[PDB]
Amino acid sequence: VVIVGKISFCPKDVLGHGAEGTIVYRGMFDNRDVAVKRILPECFSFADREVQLLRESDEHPNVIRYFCTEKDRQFQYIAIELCAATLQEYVEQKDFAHLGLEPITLLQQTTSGLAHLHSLNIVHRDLKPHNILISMPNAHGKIKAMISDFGLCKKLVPGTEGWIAPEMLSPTYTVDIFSAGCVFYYVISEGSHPFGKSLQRQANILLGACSLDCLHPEKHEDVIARELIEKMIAMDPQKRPSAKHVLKHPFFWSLEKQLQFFQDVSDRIEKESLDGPIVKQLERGGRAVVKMDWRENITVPLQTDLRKFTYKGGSVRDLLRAMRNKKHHYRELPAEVRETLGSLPDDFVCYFTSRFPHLLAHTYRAMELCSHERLFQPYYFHE
Ligand SMILES: Nc1ncnc2c1ncn2[C@@H]1O[C@H](COP(=O)(O)OP(=O)(O)O)[C@@H](O)[C@H]1O
Ligand SMILES: [Mg+2]
Repeated sequence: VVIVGKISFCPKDVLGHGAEGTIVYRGMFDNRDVAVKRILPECFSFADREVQLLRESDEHPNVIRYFCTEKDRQFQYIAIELCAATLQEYVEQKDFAHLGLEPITLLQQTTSGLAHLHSLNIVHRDLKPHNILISMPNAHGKIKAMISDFGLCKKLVPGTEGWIAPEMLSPTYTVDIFSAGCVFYYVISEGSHPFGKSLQRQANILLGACSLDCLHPEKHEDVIARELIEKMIAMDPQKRPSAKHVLKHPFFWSLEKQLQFFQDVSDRIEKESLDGPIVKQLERGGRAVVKMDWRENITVPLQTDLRKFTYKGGSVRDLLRAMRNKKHHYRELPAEVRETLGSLPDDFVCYFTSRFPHLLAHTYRAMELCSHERLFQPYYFHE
């Protein structure tokens, strides 16, 4: 039972082995079970200024706490919040086993805690499933996720092979957005990686061989995620969105927010002269996005109801107008129409996004021109 004041741990409790002889044990900092990580000061150097700066500010729940740091002759000891497992176990675990923590909100917690570091000009520099940790259930048993191992520098490239941004091997906050983008695909894909093989993933990162198979081209849910992930893992770091940019993405929106975006967009475009820059950018994509005539791809009850009062059919703007029209007037529509559409907001928005998978992603990119406006502030980062 080793004791280095104030930290207390016992061997044979080892939670896991790290890199460069790093070992983590189950131990107790004060009255409370903690995870004690033993590192070799010749290998890893602990950053005291970064840990202190984080401790002196408001603590983010999705960033892990470093309780104490103690040194003995041979080693350097660090105490961190004892956790149940890592993100790998979460992904490998069965869907029912997640204990109420959903994958999207998990990625949100990760990205939020990552933005909290970046707000302090702290770059994690190693981000990966093992450094994303799953908390132990609290009381009632709710669990969160916490990014961990930040503020550890390898003495003489930082990070773990396969999660390292290409420019580091070829640092600012965009290194973490790259690793996050790989983690994002890892969680969604249920274990797959943007670069498939473990041995050649880092090699593929350097030459940009990334491939996303698990995201279907025809599925709205997957098209939204695809557009977000590919920007994060983009080879050119200046094209990668910030942490707060990611949190505003449609990937994190609820269904009513998705429908609310479609409504708020239609009102702005109303209100826009055709050939104008906003409407021209919106109508650029499709054509294909709207599936030629969209009136052909919607159920017959809606087709007939639309015969009353002229919709283009090759226009995304007209399609957005029709969706806003049926939502505001939903109570007025015949029970045949309301049956094939609602309930609202959920089954209603899914009616259009399922039939037009690129509609939300397409509309979102075209409408970035309004990102600065006060009405679209919920949908975009105003900077
Ligand atoms: N706070 C913690 N609570 C429980 N287990 C942990 C904690 N931190 C790390 N571990 C375990 O230690 C192992 C290695 O950790 P670490 O030394 O950070 O190397 P790695 O980069 O592989 O995570 C992981 O597989 C993980 O299961
Ligand atoms: Mg770790």
